[PDB]
Amino acid sequence: SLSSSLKTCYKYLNQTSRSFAAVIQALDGEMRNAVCIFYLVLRALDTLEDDMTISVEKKVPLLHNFHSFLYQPDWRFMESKEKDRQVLEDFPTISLEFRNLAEKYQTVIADICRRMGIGMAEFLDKHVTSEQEWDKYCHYVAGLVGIGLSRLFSASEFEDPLVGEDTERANSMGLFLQKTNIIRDYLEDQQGGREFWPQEVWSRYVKKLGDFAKPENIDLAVQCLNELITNALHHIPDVITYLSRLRNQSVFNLCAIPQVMAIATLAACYNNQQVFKGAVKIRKGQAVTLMMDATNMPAVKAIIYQYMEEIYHRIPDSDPSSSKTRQIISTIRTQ
Ligand SMILES: CC(C)=CCC/C(C)=C/CC/C(C)=C/[C@@H]1[C@@H](COP(=O)(O)OP(=O)(O)O)[C@]1(C)CC/C=C(\C)CCC=C(C)C
Ligand SMILES: [Mg+2]
Repeated sequence: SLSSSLKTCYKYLNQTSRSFAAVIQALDGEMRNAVCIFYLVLRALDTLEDDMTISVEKKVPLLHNFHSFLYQPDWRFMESKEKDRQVLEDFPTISLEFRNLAEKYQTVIADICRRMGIGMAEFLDKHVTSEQEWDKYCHYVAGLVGIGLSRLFSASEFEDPLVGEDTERANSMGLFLQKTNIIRDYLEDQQGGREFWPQEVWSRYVKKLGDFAKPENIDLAVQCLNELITNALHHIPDVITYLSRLRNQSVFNLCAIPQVMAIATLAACYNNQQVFKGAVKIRKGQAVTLMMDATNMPAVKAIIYQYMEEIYHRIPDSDPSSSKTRQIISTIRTQ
């Protein structure tokens, strides 16, 4: 029943997505293929953005015109050294199945691809300075994914136009997972020469971001860690609002599960010295387990509050963000 090229696409999905493979495949009807392809295209775009062997000069055009390659049946890329390179090397298969989608899905995917590429290109020439610039970077690489996902949910008509139209809530959905991964991946990123923590934040603690890796700076490092976590917690009211509107079970599970996995990650990272020594880059099993039964808003809220409580009771009174952290948590609780 499934074509060869589509089986391959779902193959690539399972190979490359630790976080989304199962939920994508459980999607109802015409959403499944559309979101699968959306994933694969963005994975290909990211595989380009992240490859450091590709010079800025060559990368810029690639990121700018990546959206147009979807409509070039022959287009592939063979120069990648990245682990996920096969999506670029077999891009024609992916772009084939992309062109097999209804126009309404293609237009969304292409638009998000164009916008993301322009954004990723813009950050090749700069660091993340301010918190606003942090939000801007996250918007380009993650915010727009939630915005695109939401426009696909609306286009399909399983969800109301509001889901696709409330771009702020969809953006926050994207921002929360991306801040979470950035916070969690400090060391891995430092060791690979990538820096994502906003300078205006860490510069109040140390002179170079890599200094958080020095044992003598652990206490300052954890302070900065708690400040950034606290900034990310601010997206949770919006996540609640967004998850509260979803009508379709499959869509609700797709959106809810990664948000809750991220919340468990943050709680595991709060005031945790070990962030600076490596990574819990494996889903929290307590969270996976709780989410098996959490198919509705009141169950998801209960899990959120529980994790928020876990952070709340561990806040040091001496930590300089201690007030803000308690404050956002209290807001979440009453949303
Ligand atoms: C289309 C689809 C699901 C995904 C496409 C994702 C791709 C490839 C984007 C290209 C840039 C990248 C890479 C961004 C980072 C993803 C890493 O997750 P992760 O856990 O590391 O995966 P795994 O661990 O399995 O390797 C990220 C954090 C953004 C996820 C933002 C979402 C999902 C919007 C939520 C909003 C609503 C639900 C409104
Ligand atoms: Mg990237």
